[PDB]
Amino acid sequence: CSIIEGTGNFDKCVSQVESILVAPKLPLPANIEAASSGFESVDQVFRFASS
Amino acid sequence: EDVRKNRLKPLATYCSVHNPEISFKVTNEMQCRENSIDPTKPLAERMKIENCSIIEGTGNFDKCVSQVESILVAPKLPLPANIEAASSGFESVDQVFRFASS
Repeated sequence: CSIIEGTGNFDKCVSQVESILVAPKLPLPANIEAASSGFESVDQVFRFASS
Repeated sequence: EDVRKNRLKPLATYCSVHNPEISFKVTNEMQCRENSIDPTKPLAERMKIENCSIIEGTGNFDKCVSQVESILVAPKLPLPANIEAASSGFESVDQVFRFASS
């Protein structure tokens, strides 16, 4: 990769943030503190605990 | 033959795809699969030792040590339901003395 080009597609930007940062396959590195409390990712927070 | 009076029952009940700790957490699913337990398959199939009818004793102690070592003491992934140990910084029994000694 040499250059990053902006496409400005918001719907594709949401779906990517979702799969990469919000709900990934494995938890994001150095998150053992979150995993110990019972949450691997951001999506798991509201699926297990709601208020 | 009693399913409850079987030593695998708590591990096979935990290692279930219907348990939110496996269906949502891939790390825990891989831990179960490493111990041959398939969480997708039914409970009877989970506790079942596939293609095995009789267990024969060979009495080899050195071979018995190397197996307990690779299976229970120092496995590839941590043994299922050990998030409490992993949080303190220990995946397995071998890691205890490699990180902390007294």
